Amino acid sequence: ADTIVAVELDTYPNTDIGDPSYPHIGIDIKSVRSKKTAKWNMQNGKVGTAHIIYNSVDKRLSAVVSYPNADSATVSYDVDLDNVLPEWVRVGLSASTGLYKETNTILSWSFTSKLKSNSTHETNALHFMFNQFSKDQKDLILQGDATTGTDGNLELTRVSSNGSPQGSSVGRALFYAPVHIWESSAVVASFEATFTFLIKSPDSHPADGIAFFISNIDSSIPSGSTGRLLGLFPDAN
Amino acid sequence: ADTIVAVELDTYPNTDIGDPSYPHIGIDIKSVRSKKTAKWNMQNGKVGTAHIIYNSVDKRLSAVVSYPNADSATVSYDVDLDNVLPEWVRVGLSASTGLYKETNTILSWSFTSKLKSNSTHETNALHFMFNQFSKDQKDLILQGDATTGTDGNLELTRVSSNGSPQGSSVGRALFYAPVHIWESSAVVASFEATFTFLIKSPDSHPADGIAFFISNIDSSIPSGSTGRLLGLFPDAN
Amino acid sequence: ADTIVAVELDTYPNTDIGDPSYPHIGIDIKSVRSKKTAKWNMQNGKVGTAHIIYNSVDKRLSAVVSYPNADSATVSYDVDLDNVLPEWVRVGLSASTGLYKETNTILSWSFTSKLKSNSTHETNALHFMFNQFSKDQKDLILQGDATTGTDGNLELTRVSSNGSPQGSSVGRALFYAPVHIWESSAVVASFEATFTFLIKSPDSHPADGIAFFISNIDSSIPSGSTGRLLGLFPDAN
Amino acid sequence: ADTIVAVELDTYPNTDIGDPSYPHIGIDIKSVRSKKTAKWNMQNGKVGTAHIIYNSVDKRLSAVVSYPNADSATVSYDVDLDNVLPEWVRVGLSASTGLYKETNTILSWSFTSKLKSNSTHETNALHFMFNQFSKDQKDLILQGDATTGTDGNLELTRVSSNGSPQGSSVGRALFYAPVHIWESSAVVASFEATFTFLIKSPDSHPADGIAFFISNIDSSIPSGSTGRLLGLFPDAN
Ligand SMILES: O=C(NCCOCCO[C@H]1O[C@H](CO)[C@@H](O)[C@H](O)[C@@H]1O)c1ccc2cc(C(=O)NCCOCCO[C@H]3O[C@H](CO)[C@@H](O)[C@H](O)[C@@H]3O)ccc2c1
Ligand SMILES: O=C(NCCOCCO[C@H]1O[C@H](CO)[C@@H](O)[C@H](O)[C@@H]1O)c1ccc2cc(C(=O)NCCOCCO[C@H]3O[C@H](CO)[C@@H](O)[C@H](O)[C@@H]3O)ccc2c1
Ligand SMILES: [Ca+2]
Ligand SMILES: [Ca+2]
Ligand SMILES: [Ca+2]
Ligand SMILES: [Ca+2]
Ligand SMILES: [Mn+2]
Ligand SMILES: [Mn+2]
Ligand SMILES: [Mn+2]
Ligand SMILES: [Mn+2]
Repeated sequence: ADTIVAVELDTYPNTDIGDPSYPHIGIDIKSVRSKKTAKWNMQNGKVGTAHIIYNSVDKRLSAVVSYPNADSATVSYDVDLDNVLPEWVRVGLSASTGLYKETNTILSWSFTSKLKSNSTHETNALHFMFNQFSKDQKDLILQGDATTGTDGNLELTRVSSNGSPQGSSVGRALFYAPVHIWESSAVVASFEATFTFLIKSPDSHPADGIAFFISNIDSSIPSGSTGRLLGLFPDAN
Repeated sequence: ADTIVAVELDTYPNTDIGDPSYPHIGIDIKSVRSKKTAKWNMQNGKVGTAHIIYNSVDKRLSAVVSYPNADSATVSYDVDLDNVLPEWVRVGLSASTGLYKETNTILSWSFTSKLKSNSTHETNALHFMFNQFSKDQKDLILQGDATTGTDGNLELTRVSSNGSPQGSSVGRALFYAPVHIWESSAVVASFEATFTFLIKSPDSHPADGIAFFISNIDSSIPSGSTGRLLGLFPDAN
Repeated sequence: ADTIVAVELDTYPNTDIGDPSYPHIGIDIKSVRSKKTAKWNMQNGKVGTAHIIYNSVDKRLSAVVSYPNADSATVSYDVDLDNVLPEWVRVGLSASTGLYKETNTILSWSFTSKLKSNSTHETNALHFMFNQFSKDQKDLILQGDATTGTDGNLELTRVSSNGSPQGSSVGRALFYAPVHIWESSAVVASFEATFTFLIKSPDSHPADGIAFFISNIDSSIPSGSTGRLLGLFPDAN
Repeated sequence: ADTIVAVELDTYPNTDIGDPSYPHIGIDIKSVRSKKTAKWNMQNGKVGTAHIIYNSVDKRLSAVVSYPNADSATVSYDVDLDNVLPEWVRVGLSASTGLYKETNTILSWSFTSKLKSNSTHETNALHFMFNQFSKDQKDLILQGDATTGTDGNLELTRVSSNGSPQGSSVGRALFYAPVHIWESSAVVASFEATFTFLIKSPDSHPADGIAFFISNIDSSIPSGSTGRLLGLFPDAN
């Protein structure tokens, strides 16, 4: 079972597995059962922005989801990630549908990672920025139902040629090169991630949501992770 | 009286205005009596590094000070800076000697500040980086005994023509352009500061220390703020 | 008499002082009579982008100006900027109007400058990024008829409350920190400027243009620099 | 047959395959026989810096190799890289030795790559920065005899425990993630590469040198490409 850390943009209350009774944003440390949640005020058919930050000094993982001309939703969590995560990781975006469904459109994705070591005090860094996605994007690893190059976007779950999101779909996109997310001889370690998304649904209810996640480098869609497990966890422990 | 927010490197305990028994780092909100400190084994003659960070999600001002191959010293304080600092500020570095003295050399200084708007979801940013200082650096404002150009460094307090530190000396360097440090309608504000330093003294007691600070744009050194007031404060309140 | 280097977006042919017969972009070294130009098919009412670049290796000033889904205009001139500009300078944007007029609206501006020094092989950098301009922009120096804050933009030339641009107007925005644009002992030096704009006009010929420029720190609008002079040159030599 | 673009730092003059009679830098478009060279006063045992730049507005590839307090050496070549390179590429460092030998040490490596597209005017970017290389650098592909970890440096070719260099050696380090180096529909595209090296010989003759290169993503060391072929080319046509 793969080590997962994720910030989930959960659009579907799964009350049987501990979801609060409203669309919410969550911090998931090795479980779909969030460690901290926050009411999120989703706008169907509106482009939204997500922003995740962590730094090894506060050892706190914050995320803020926001639409133009509306309030934030924030959710933070004290967590020492070098006790959770392997030293090297891949980071990625994940998304799923179930009985109910939604477009899981990714529009822009950026990410920054820094290690400021304790031996030499000289920093290592990684930075990537996707504002559009071509049809044959080679620094991305696509898993399951994800496809790029439709209107310059990254489409995480399926969309028909008639634009209608499909059900029982899971897709992920991972950045191709692994990231050095912590190291014992490091004074300060920090990362930032940002993406913009468009969730649109013809149903009265949209599901299930998008997640930003960090994981061991060889992670893949777990068996049966469609629907409420967001392509992230095999089960619901 | 200016509005100072500062992170002090205090190499001399003034136990009588409230410093602890050992040389320390601390966070100063509008008063030289640190709202929070931590002990800091200053290595005399030796190049150290200060990293300061703050972000509007956490509203936590944090700082790490470290030497190569030595445990670091860290200190953090939760403070809503937008109720303390004017909306625009200037950032700078400051130092002072009293009876006991030390060289207060700055070898490199860098700073990043960012504001993402909630109306437009677009970013304003400022970044500057000094890895060597020149004789007539026009983006710095030097106050008091601060000079630049000596071996390409920034000497905060005064040195002699025979490399000797001097007492009763005080000096400051401000980044010339003003800085937009919080905006009522921003979703996330964050800033980051880094400098390196060599403090050297022939004495057995070096004093007083070095501070990164943030102030109102028009700030000047207060009268007789040498010594234990670090060129920041008019008094010990 | 100021020293001006500029990249000009020239909406209005003034053939009697050397402009070509059509709208154009040009490099200007200490003269309004461009050393080099290209045909610019300016699009009334559309947002466009300009990208300017220079580096000490190749000592060549190049600009690209285009609109979405339109071909670009580029223009290039070999110039050793350190036999032209003072070692410290200020960067800015400028626009004028004359008998004919246009909106000279600035939606974004970013600038980046780097000095890798021969003595140490370590780098000084300045970077600033504007994506909205507040009503009180303290890191901008506003000159002439220039204003920030209306809809988050910088309006370089006078715009009435009804939104119509006026004739007989000149306006300049400069960044507040002077910029170390060259050093005799730097292995490599480079700078990069980008801005987005909106020239909308009611007149069947709009006038006069926008310009990015670099000048000595204290530069101010020359006398009678409206119209074809573009707020940069006192006369047309 | 791999496609190769390389800036080479050639320490051993092979006058039989077109090398000049003197240690030199050169620019290699698909051939070990440089398209353009420049005398380079190698400095045995000291740390040097190499800065490479290319942009699509000017289709000129440039490098500067210099030491602390010496004259730079620069070489440049007009070349439209998108007639020579596939759109996606991997970037890397290479070194080799023949009969005569040298330590081919890399102490730092940074690379920046930027793509602004014409359909949207919205930018994609990659940046990575190695100031120290660890025992298991997961974002690096090590080929031949390249190892990381010793002194925090990257050794492209075999060094014994003594520090003694080892003949008939070749090694390459490539960045893990593939890089979008051009795109037919981008307004402006550019990349930057920087690294610091130490070339220490016991012989009076060092050989053969270090190279920054860009190749097809699946590139591997050509057979028998030690010596003058630097790890890049199969034969010396
Ligand atoms: O005791 C103090 N101050 C005492 C106050 O109570 C204790 C607080 O001590 C300090 O201790 C800490 C700093 O060390 C701080 O935490 C405190 O705030 C405080 O400032 C005190 C304060 C300032 C001083 C400044 C100098 C100075 O200008 N530096 C150069 C070295 O000495 C001067 C030589 O120049 C001339 O000097 C004399 C002229 O008169 C002649 O004899 C000499 O031949 C010569 O021509 C020297 C001694 C000082 C002593
Ligand atoms: O049709 C066109 N558009 C171009 C398309 O090409 C058409 C080719 O054919 C033209 O010319 C042909 C032959 O001549 C005719 O047959 C055609 O019918 C047509 O007119 C066209 C475009 C530009 C023109 C510029 C002038 C011109 O003389 N320009 C400068 C004169 O001064 C104006 C006031 O000056 C004041 O205000 C200016 C503007 O605010 C400031 O800069 C000044 O500093 C000052 O404050 C005149 C006619 C133009 C006609
Ligand atoms: Ca759910
Ligand atoms: Ca003190
Ligand atoms: Ca004109
Ligand atoms: Ca050779
Ligand atoms: Mn949930
Ligand atoms: Mn103190
Ligand atoms: Mn012109
Ligand atoms: Mn050669």
